[PDB]
Amino acid sequence: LAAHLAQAL
Repeated sequence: LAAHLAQAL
């Protein structure tokens, strides 16, 4: 999940 959010940055 973290990567699916972190992609914003």
